[PDB]
Order: sequence, then structure tokens, then C-alpha cells
Amino acid sequence: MREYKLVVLGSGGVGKSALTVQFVQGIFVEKYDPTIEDSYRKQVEVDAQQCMLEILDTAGTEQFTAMRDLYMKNGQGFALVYSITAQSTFNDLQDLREQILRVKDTDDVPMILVGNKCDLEDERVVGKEQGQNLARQWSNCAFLESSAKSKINVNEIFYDLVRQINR
Ligand SMILES: Nc1nc2c(ncn2[C@@H]2O[C@H](COP(=O)(O)OP(=O)(O)O)[C@@H](O)[C@H]2O)c(=O)[nH]1
Ligand SMILES: [Mg+2]
Repeated sequence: MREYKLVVLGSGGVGKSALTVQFVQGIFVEKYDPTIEDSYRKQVEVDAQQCMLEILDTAGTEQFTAMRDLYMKNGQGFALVYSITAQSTFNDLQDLREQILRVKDTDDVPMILVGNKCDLEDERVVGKEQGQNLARQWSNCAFLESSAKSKINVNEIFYDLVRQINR
């Protein structure tokens, strides 16, 4: 079976772990905070093709890890996650995308931009159009808003990332 090495990136507290665990294990972490950078495995079918996914759930961009450039070089596709309730987490993604492009030395890198915590619409500070606009600037043709808590678009993040990889 074809294996896909996916990497989930973004600033602290946006729901990287929550999205990864909801996808792979089908449960919501609540307050559980892995802070090991573990890999999680799940087999799926995307567009009638069997896929074995390995998903690396990274620590926040703010935090120490001696493995970041390695993660970026070796990752086949990247989910760049922000929270719709924190503008800083959205703006932080611009530098992380640039770091990936620098390491890969190319602009053509499978990526999905993800605005998480859509269930906190009442606390939204990042517009959906702003997210759509950032993906546009990246010439990236995949953008989603999600909720790890409400299970909205969780599977679709990873399915769409697989699609960007095997386009
Ligand atoms: N309301 C809501 N809370 C979320 C969501 N995703 C994560 N959380 C919560 O936000 C906090 C941080 O989540 P976590 O997965 O640890 O973020 P990480 O630092 O990016 O790995 C936790 O309290 C989570 O329960 C979501 O989609 N909706
Ligand atoms: Mg985490």
C-alpha cells in the first residue's frame, strides 16, 4: 500500500493534536496535551485508492524541537493550522510556509491551509475570506475551516492533503 508522510504544523494551541487525534482515533482530546511529537497511523481510502497515512503532530512553532528542518524536508504534505479565534496564529503561518519552501527549495509543495475551531464562530477574529485570500497568495488550491471538537472537516483535511500529494 502507498504510504503518505503528513506533517501537521502551526502555533501552539490551535488544535494540531486535537485534529490529529480526532482523525486517527475518533476522539476529542479535551485538555490532553501530548507535547511528545508523535506520529499517528491510519489507513483510509481516498478517491478509490488505498492510502496508509502517517501523521506527525508537531509541537507549536514557538517551542523547541531539534527536528524541524528534518520534518520539513521529509514531509510529503503539510497541514498548516491556525485558529479562527487568534489572528497571531494565522499570521504565524506565513513564516512557517516560507521555512518549508526554503527547505524544499521549491514552491510546489503539497499543503492545506486549515482554520480550526469553527465551533467558536462567536469568538472569530480571522475572516474566512482572509483564509481564502492567504491560500490564494500561496497559489494553493486547498483551504478548509474545521472543528476538532464538532468533527467538522476533520477527515477532509487529511483526504484533501492526500489529494494535493497525489494530484
Ligand atoms: N472549541 C474547540 N476547542 C479546540 C478545538 N481544537 C482544539 N481545541 C482545544 O484547544 C486547546 C489546544 O488544543 P491542542 O490540540 O492541544 O493544540 P496544539 O497545541 O495545536 O496541539 C485544547 O484545550 C483543545 O481542547 C476545536 O476545534 N474547537
Ligand atoms: Mg499539540
